[PDB]
Order: sequence, then C-alpha cells, then structure tokens
Amino acid sequence: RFLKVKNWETEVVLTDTLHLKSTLETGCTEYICMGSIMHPSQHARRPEDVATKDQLFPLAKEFIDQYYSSIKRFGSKAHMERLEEVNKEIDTTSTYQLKDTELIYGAKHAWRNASRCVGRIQWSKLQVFDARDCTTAHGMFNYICNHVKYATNKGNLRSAITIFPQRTDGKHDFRVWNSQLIRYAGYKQPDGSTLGDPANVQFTEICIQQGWKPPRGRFDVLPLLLQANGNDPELFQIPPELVLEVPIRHPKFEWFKDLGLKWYGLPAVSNMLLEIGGLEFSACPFSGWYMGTEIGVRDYCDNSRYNILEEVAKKMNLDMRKTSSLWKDQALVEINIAVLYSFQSDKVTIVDHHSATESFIKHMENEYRCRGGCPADWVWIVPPMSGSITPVFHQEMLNYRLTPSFEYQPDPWNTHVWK
Amino acid sequence: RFLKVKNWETEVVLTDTLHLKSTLETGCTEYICMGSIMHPRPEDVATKDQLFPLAKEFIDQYYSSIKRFGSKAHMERLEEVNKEIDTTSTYQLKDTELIYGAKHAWRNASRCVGRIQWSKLQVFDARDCTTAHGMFNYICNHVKYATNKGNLRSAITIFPQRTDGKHDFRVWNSQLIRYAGYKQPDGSTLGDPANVQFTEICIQQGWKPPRGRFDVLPLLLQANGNDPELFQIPPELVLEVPIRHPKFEWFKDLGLKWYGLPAVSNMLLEIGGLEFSACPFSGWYMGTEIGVRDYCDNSRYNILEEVAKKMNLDMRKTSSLWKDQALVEINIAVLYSFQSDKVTIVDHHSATESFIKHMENEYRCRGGCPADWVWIVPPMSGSITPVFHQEMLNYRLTPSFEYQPDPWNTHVWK
Ligand code: HEM
Ligand code: HEM
Ligand SMILES: CNCCc1cc(F)c(F)c(OCc2cc(C)cc(N)n2)c1
Ligand SMILES: CNCCc1cc(F)c(F)c(OCc2cc(C)cc(N)n2)c1
Ligand SMILES: C[C@H](O)[C@H](O)[C@H]1CNc2nc(N)[nH]c(=O)c2N1
Ligand SMILES: C[C@H](O)[C@H](O)[C@H]1CNc2nc(N)[nH]c(=O)c2N1
Ligand SMILES: [Zn+2]
Repeated sequence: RFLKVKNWETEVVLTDTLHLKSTLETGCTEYICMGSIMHPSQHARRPEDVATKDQLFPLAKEFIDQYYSSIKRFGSKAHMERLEEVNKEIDTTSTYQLKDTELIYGAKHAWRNASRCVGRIQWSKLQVFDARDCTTAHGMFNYICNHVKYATNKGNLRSAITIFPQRTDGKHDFRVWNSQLIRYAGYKQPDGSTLGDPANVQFTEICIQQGWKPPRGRFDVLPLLLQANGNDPELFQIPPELVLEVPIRHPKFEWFKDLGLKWYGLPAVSNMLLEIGGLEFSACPFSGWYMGTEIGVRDYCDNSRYNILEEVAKKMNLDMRKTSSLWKDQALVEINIAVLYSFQSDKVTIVDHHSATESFIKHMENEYRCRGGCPADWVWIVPPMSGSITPVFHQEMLNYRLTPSFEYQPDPWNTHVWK
Repeated sequence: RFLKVKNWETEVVLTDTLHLKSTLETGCTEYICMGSIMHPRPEDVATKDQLFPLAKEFIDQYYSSIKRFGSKAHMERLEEVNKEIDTTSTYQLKDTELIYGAKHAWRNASRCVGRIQWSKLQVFDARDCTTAHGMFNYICNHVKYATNKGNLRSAITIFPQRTDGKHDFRVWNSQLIRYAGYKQPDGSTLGDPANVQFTEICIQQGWKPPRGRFDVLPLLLQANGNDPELFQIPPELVLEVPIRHPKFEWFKDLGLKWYGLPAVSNMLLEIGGLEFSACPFSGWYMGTEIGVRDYCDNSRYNILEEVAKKMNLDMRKTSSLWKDQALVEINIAVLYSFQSDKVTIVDHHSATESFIKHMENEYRCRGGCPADWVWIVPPMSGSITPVFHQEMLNYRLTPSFEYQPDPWNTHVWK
C-alpha cells in the first residue's frame, strides 16, 4: 500500500508512494524474485509493429496528461487541444510527433526513471539535441560528431542525448549499431587468445566484414556503423581529434605507465531505446562521464575483458599461488587509483565510487521528499568493488518501472534484412 | 514452467523448475521488487487446520527424499501425524525427520554462500531440555564439538519447539560468541558498537563486565518461557585468533583478535509447520565477514582510519582510495592469522567459486537453487568473484530459517 525503505547505517526511513504510478511488470511475483536477472521482463507497452488507435492513443494520453500535470496545467486549453491534435494525428498517420518541450521533458524523465543509474542527481541538467529531421547515415554521423564534441568539451564533460527519428513500421528503424559511441576493437588471434577488447570481438568482425581495415592493435577505436530509415548500415571513422583519451599512469608506481594503457574519456551508450508516450526512439545515444570503477574494475579486470590483473600483480610482486593472499584485491585497488589519478591529472571529468554513491543517497533523499519515491536497483547501484564501505550498500531500495524510460532492444544484426 | 538463469561471464545457462515448489512469499509484487529489503505476534501459533497441510507437505517431501513415497510406512506416518494433531494440536518429529529438516533448512537458505556443505551438518537433538542450565550444557557441548581445536565442524542444536507461544525457548544472544560493547559518557565506544544494547541487558541482569575491548559476552538463555538466566561460557571453550599481518610489523600492535566460531543463535527453524525458536547453528568464517563488515563497517569496530594512518595513506580525498587500500590489507591480515593458527577460514574467492559449483550441481540434481544475489556477492571486490556475473532466482522453500522478533521486545517478565 505505502512502502518504507530503511538505511541500516543511519536508520533513516523513507516512505514510498510513487511506486503506485508504476505501469510495467518487474518480472517478480509474490513467489519468485528476479532482481538479479539482467532482462527479467518482456512486458512492452505496445504490441509488435504499427499499433492500432486503441493501442497507441491511451499511452499518448497518459504521457501528455503527465506532461501537462508536470507544468501545472491539466485540463488547460493547451492540454485539451493537444489531446485533440494527437488524436487526429494518429487518425491520419497512425502515430504522432512530440513538441520540442515534450521531447526534452521525456528524455530528462527517462534518465530520472533509470533505476540502474547511480548518476541521476544530474537528471535535469541534460542537453537534448533534436535530430528528428535526420534522413541518412551521413546525417547521423554529423549529428553524432557534434554530440561527441559538445559532450567532451575539452575534458569538462557535459551530459547530452541526441534523438533520431522515432520508429514507424519497424522496417525503417534508425539505429547506431555500436553499443557505445567509442569502444576499442577486439581481435580473435590464431593462437586462440584475444587482442584488445574481447567484448567487441563480434562487432569488430562485422566492421571488418563491412570493409573496415583494422589497424590490429590493443586500443583501436572502432568505426561508427550507422543505420538510417532501415537501410543497410554505413561505416564512418570518428575524427580522432574528437576522441579524448587518457593515458593511465600511477602516482607512486613509476612502472605503471610502462603497461601502455589508455582509455577513452567519454562513455556514450548508443544501443538503447527511448520510450515516450508510446513512441519508440531506437537511436538515442546518450553520454555523461565515467565512474572510475567502470573502467578500472569492469573494463580492465573482468575475465572476459582486458583481464590485466595478473600482469599488474606480477609487476607488484604478489604471491599468485593462492587466492587468500588477496593479490587480485590488491592489484584491483591500485589500478583504480591509477585510473582516477590519470583522469584527474589530465583534467578529465571523472567521479570515484565513494563520491558517486554518496551523491546518489542525496538524490534519493530529494526524490522521496518532492516526488514520493525513487526507483533504484541495488544490484546495479552498488559499485563492483568495496561495496560495503559505500553508503548505498546499506541502503534499502525499491525497484519499479516508470515511464518515460530507457529500454533494451535487440541488436540490429540479429534483426536486419540486408539489401 | 521453466525459468532460465544465465552466467554473463561463462555463458552457462541453467533451467530452474524447483521454484514451482515454493509456497511462501518473497515480499515482491508483480509491479515492484523488494529484493534489497532486509525484512519484507506470539499468539500467531498455528491452528489445527493450518498445521494439517504443512505437516503433510513435509512428510510427503521427506518420504520422497528417501524413495519411499506412497509406501506403507509413509501412509502410517501420515496417519500417525494427523492423529497427534487431532489429540494434541501439534506433533513430534522423528529423529530422522529432524535431521532431514535441519539439513534442508540450510540447503534452502537463499542468503548463504556456504551451502556446498549442507549435507555435512551435525544435528544435536536437545528437545528433552527443560531448564536454562540444561540449555547452557547443550550449548557448551555444541561449542566444544564445533570448535574441534580449530578444525571447525558445522553443527546445530535444536531445543523444544514452540507450543502456545508462552513457553518459547530462546537464546537471547544473537550469536553464541560475540564481544561486548560499552558506550562511554563522552560518546565514544569501547569494544563492539553492534552489541551495546545487548551488553546493557546483560549488565542489568547481573553480569559484571570486565569493561575491555574484547570481552566475550555471557549467554542469556530462556527455557520454557521463563525469565532468561546468565551463564559464562568456560574460557577454554572460546577459541580466538590474534590478528597480525604478514608484511606489516606494526599490525599486531593494533591489539586485534577475533573468535574462531561463527554461531548464529537468534533465528527460527521451521519444519513441517513446527517452529523451533531456539536452534543455534555454526560453521566457519569467510574472511570478509570479519575483515570487511566486523572491522570496517562505520557502525562496527571502524578501524579503517587507524590502519590507513599507519599505512601513511593520503586521507584528505576519497579518490586516493585510502579506504579501499586499507580494507584489503585488513582482510589479508584476517586470513593470514587464522591460517597461521590452523583455524578454519575461507576467503571470498574460494567461497564464491565453491558456491557456483554447488549451484550448478543443485540445478543438475534438484531442479534449482534459490539464491539471494544481494547477500551472496561478497562485500568487497564483488565483480572479480564469479557470483557477481551469475543470475540467480530467489524463492522461499520450507524447511527454512526465519527471522523472529528479538525476545526482549516481546518477553513477559515474571
Ligand atoms: C553524468 C554522469 C553519469 C554517471 C556517473 C552514470 C553512472 C552509471 C553507471 C555506473 C551505470 C552502471 C553501468 C555499469 O556498471 O554497467 C549506469 C547505468 C545507466 N545509466 Fe547512468 N551515468 C551517468 C549519466 C547518464 C545519462 C546522461 C543517462 C541518460 C540520458 C544515463 C542513463 C543510464 C541508464 C539507462 C543506465 C542503465 C541501463 C541498463 O540497464 O543497462 N546515465 N549509469
Ligand atoms: C560452513 C561454512 C559457512 C559459511 C562459509 C557461511 C557463509 C555465510 C555468509 C558469508 C553468510 C552471510 C553472512 C552475512 O554477511 O551477514 C551466511 C548466511 C547464512 N547462513 Fe551460512 N555459512 C556457513 C554455514 C552455515 C550453516 C551451518 C548454517 C545453518 C545450519 C547456515 C545458515 C545460514 C543462514 C540461514 C544465513 C542467512 C540468514 C539470513 O539472513 O536469512 N550457514 N552464511
Ligand atoms: C557490463 N556493464 C554493461 C555496460 C552498460 C550497459 C548499458 F546498457 C548501459 F546503459 C551502461 O551505462 C553505463 C554508463 C552510461 C553513461 C551515460 C555514463 C556512465 N558513466 N556509464 C553500461
Ligand atoms: C553482518 N550481517 C548480518 C549478520 C548475520 C545475520 C544473519 F541473519 C545470519 F544468518 C548471519 O550468518 C552469519 C554466518 C553464519 C554461519 C553459520 C557461518 C558463517 N560464516 N556466517 C549473519
Ligand atoms: C540494505 C541492504 O540490503 C543490506 O545492507 C544488506 C546488503 N547485502 C548484505 N549481504 C550480506 N551478506 N550481509 C548483509 O548484512 C547485507 N546487508
Ligand atoms: C548477474 C548480474 O545481475 C549481472 O552480472 C549484473 C550485476 N550487477 C551489475 N551492476 C552494474 N553496475 N553493471 C553490471 O553490468 C552488472 N551486472
Ligand atoms: Zn524482486
């Protein structure tokens, strides 16, 4: 009915009514909890392809209602005319178009509703680039380059999203085939090993299959593979002056820079779907700045990623014959000190996991205060190292699905019928 | 009728059918997940009609486990149970059923990473106990047996079940061996800040506290709903480990030690609708339990700052990761010390690897393995252990270990 959450480190209790506004299933039942499943539910708000009027209109009415409620109208002349406008538009085209204000509101609130995101305290400070007039892969490349340059801002990174045209019938989708705008290639070696980023071996091979000439190194920035109005995707090389990179060095270990490691500065998720009032923006790359652990814990130390732990430990002179020496744990901490020290030295925006999780607790406080709640996914919010010495580990969280939202979608190469 | 879980590190996919046998609530609803909530009346003892199907489900389950389902003995046992429930409004487990139930409450404990050992559990039947002196005796023997001079063995001692709710046996301690905590007038804390409240209850019951940093608390034992009574565990039965560091000479000078035996004593064991309110159980420690939570939680011994200082760490900015660095060294020390003293302990890498092997076997032979990711993933270095990348389904099977209200919140003093 009305659910409370407690922090066990501070005893603060917060009361949640916002969850009553949730629409989509979490995947859980009274009998099974799916909170650690990556993709627990397939409960979509609209059917397969182009929906009928009685399917799309009720979703549209909900979002318009919420937007006009947001700005202290509801029932105002502009609201009631907007409903009639959307109504006639679905009648004559089977879809509708968002005003600039509604589009910005929807993007910002999909970020606000992103239960898995620890960075949401900045949710209302998002730059929205309307790219809905785009018609070709070349135009998409231009929009994406402007996005990257604006968001990088010479190291003082800025949150931004660029929104390409919504889905119509499902055959004219706009898609960025890259999962992130900037990633490193991954190469399947003949001796079975892997050079570069193993996560991207398959996408790297699609690029080569499309004509990309791989330099075959450890940190090869992948090309963009852009799809517009359902046509075959096209390759573009991001101008390197636009790809800001931080060489990784360590403030005490002088031998660290000799590892020859660097990472890119801009994290830009480009494979997700943005859902606003029943409309589906299948290409909506968004970016912010890194939490240190994303690079130094997951990108470098995951077994199926760069996996540098052994090397860093060996250089550190660590006993690697037994787990109980905690050599992995020791190297892991040093790598993350190095990542943070390098980014801060080159004046590139980065946030450590202590600061980020502390900010999120504050964001929670504000949201329960003004909004009646904040959906949060503990399994994702807690950092992947030193969990219990950050304040979120000790914070109970309720998870529920609010719209507008970011959703996953299939990879286009499982879907796309070439020509 | 199927559910699949995937490992995102290995790509292994398992299929859970066992969740169809769950019958009690997770706390989640179809529209909101309560997976991170920690806890989603005395007269609430079960009626005759409530007890009938619970008992049947468990007896059926037990005879299925021993390949005698439907058999003559299964049907007469069923008849025998339903007779007792008619006459007495309760029933009594056979010894075999008690051992099976205690083992399967551990097997079903979704928050326990240590369940690879569930079938090797020593069950001490203390259902004939009637006084707190009797409970003291049972518990001392448990401690001595489980400690085994540092070669720890898992065990549980089961006291008489709940009857009307007015005659409960309880161990008032939360664990069998914990250190006392004392608030000072200046607001500081001596010992373990977790146990300040319980230390005060003991002091008020007559305990004369040494007022030191590592005073083993006395046992506070309640038999048959009477007022609880104090007893001092004989100090020769409490194995302890001084914490030193293999590289840092100065670490021993912190004066740190910990007990060898983790023995949870505040939970309720539920078998076939019967409720065993006093059922202390014990295993051996995973290092991070002591190194991360016990020593470094801000609400606990809180020695991160002290260790970082002796490490010459820059503690001006969080981004130096001085807290992280100090946490690893403490956990190195905890493991080194227990191993040097040949006191059983398990590090989080070994423990989580074993649990993945356990989980896969449980999917093989049982159709699943209920698991609570929020508890199974260790409190440090989470993503470099294999459970972090393992999807898990959480659901509640019985027999089960349950939380219960603290006894001083509900006891009716005589
Ligand atoms: C500005 C600084 C930001 C920080 C520090 C941050 C931090 C994070 C982190 C650490 C994760 C988990 C990633 C992982 O470990 O795999 C995450 C997830 C996510 N972030 Fe943020 N983020 C930021 C900005 C944004 C922005 C601008 C958006 C959208 C406009 C956004 C939307 C999301 C979404 C939708 C997810 C979860 C998606 C999924 O389920 O995979 N974030 N964030
Ligand atoms: C033998 C070695 C064992 C290991 C290494 C082990 C490890 C753990 C750990 C690390 C936890 C989480 C503790 C925390 O962080 O608060 C836990 C929880 C638990 N253990 Fe085990 N354990 C062991 C034995 C046992 C035994 C013998 C039993 C019962 C017979 C048991 C029942 C439980 C239960 C019921 C919980 C969770 C209670 C709850 O909060 O729901 N464990 N275990
Ligand atoms: C194994 N991890 C999965 C990787 C992953 C998958 C997603 F689907 C995300 F959405 C994501 O977001 C990461 C992110 C996004 C932004 C905008 C800023 C920031 N610092 N980090 C990360
Ligand atoms: C600090 N978190 C809360 C503490 C806590 C709460 C519980 F409800 C437990 F059940 C528990 O069990 C800890 C345990 C038990 C056994 C038998 C072995 C072992 N190694 N650890 C610990
Ligand atoms: C709020 C949150 O669920 C709580 O802090 C949990 C998180 N996970 C945990 N995991 C374990 N093993 N032990 C704990 O005490 C906790 N505490
Ligand atoms: C199985 C598990 O759900 C999966 O490995 C999750 C766990 N938590 C995570 N948390 C974050 N931030 N990012 C992730 O990719 C994951 N992966
Ligand atoms: Zn759930």
